[PDB]
Amino acid sequence: VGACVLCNSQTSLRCGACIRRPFLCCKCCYDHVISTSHKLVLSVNPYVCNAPGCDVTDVTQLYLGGMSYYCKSHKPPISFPLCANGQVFGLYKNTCVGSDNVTDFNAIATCDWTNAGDYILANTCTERLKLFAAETLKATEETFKLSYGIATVREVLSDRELHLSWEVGKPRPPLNRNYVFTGYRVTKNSKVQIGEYTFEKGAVVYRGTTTYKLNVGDYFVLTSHTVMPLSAPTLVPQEHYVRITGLYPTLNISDEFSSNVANYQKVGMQKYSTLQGPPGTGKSHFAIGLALYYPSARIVYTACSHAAVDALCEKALKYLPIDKCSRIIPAVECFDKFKVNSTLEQYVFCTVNALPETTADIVVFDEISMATNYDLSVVNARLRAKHYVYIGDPAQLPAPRTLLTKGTLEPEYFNSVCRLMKTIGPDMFLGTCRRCPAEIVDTVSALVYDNKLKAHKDKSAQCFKMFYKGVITHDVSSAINRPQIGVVREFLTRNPAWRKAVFISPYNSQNAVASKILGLPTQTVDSSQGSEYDYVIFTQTTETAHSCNVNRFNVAITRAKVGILCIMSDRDLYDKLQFTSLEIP
Ligand SMILES: CC(=O)Nc1ccc(F)c(C(=O)O)c1
Ligand SMILES: [Zn+2]
Ligand SMILES: [Zn+2]
Ligand SMILES: [Zn+2]
Repeated sequence: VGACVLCNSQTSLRCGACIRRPFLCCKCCYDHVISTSHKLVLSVNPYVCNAPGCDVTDVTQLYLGGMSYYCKSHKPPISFPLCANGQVFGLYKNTCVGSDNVTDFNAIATCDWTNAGDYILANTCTERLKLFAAETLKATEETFKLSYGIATVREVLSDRELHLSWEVGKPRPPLNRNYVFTGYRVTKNSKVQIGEYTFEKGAVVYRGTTTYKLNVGDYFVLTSHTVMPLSAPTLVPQEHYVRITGLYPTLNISDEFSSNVANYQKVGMQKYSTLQGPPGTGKSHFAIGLALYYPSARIVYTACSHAAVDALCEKALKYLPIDKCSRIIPAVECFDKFKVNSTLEQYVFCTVNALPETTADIVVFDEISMATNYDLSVVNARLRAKHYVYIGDPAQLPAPRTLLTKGTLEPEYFNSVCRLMKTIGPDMFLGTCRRCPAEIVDTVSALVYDNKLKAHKDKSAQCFKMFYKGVITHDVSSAINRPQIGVVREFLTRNPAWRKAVFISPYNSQNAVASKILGLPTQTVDSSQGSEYDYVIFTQTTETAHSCNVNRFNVAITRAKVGILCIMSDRDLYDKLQFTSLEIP
């Protein structure tokens, strides 16, 4: 028994064909089964023919006879159809409201999540269907991971370099960072974990979490997880106040946090607030300063990634008493300078998935662009807070959507928070970039920030762009542009100072070839998010949707403190770069 995900009406029915088995009311179950392929219905029991070796499961071909379910062919003379009167038969028949249209629910229930349109719907439907969609998508993502073949160590060539044998009649996952494996040793009658791993083309390179002397018949699978049901909204109902509520402003604050005093007061005067922090504008400084402005406030700092949490930890360690901080860790190497798993500590740093059920004066949820609606709901379920602050940048990268192949995901569809920030605007904006030369700031100010982002630094004059398509080769899941690397090679010979540069591209394969040819450290745009370097060399590699995506371009060029070389495939983004043009040697 439970609540219908369309009406809320009490019900004894779940759709057995839906992967999350959502409770549907007599009417909503009916409208769902007759307008889709979903015909298996579950109650206290499953609506299936309780006849011996009858296969009939379709509820519309089934009848209650006695206290058992039968099809047409096996039913007793005294029976009634389970599925008639615009209703499916279960408890609480007399309390059932229905809906005008069941169309959004059916689309969520039946879509394969390969098209942007599925995520648009998941983010504009009713709040109750946002949760259904978020569960459904996530269960679908975890199942897609099982669809991948096992990789088995066929030969150890060296340290860090292997030969894999792949399970026949199942696809191989992409060999990039967005696919994290887990090793396993063959035991008497079982298997035991041996740390997570990632692979890249060579033979394959592997950069595992822990170190080992792994040997033949050792195997690797992407760890999939049980997805729990969601209950809490993606956002609590908003409230505006006429005074700061449940918080006590400090009387003395350092001129280090004085720029955020108005913002800090705004946090205290509504239930939740959104802070758009562009690259290098002081998001973690904001987040910790909030503790100093409200010194008695119990604050839970959360984010999706251990790295995002640890960065809040590093910033805390420098401003907050260490004995008032705790890092929550469940039973990967993260931040180890705070007492571990002390929930009742004033300052709690903890990833979304490991959050305890607790209260707080303020919840700071950082790197919000990377959050899914699933994450947003979990936080609301675990943390009852007086104030929620959502910090991030809808102009930066979202969580990879492993299943999305067709269409682009616009930032207003990344999650409910980014939706608000893109529709009504952010509550608070960090308007001054301290990281980047003015050429980069000016470029992205106009590209994605509506000319509201201001440079601290002057022009560097070390910001260059070259228009060069070169030559694109494709391997199994990546792109390579050797001539764009050649242009970088010739540039470096005439500009040896740039040998301190980081190499960035939209493709792991481009990066692997650049690494060998240039010896620069490499990053994907996606892995560079949150990092900064003095000098950046960027090869666009292709002009795909992937490589021209404005959020990815934005992250790519805002990594640079001093200089950047952009080797561009795309005339559009080339013409938007406010950088000195260089001809081709
Ligand atoms: C058949 C197969 O995929 N194997 C396998 C082994 C260990 C695991 F832990 C997982 C897993 O986490 O899904 C999967
Ligand atoms: Zn269904
Ligand atoms: Zn209903
Ligand atoms: Zn039957």
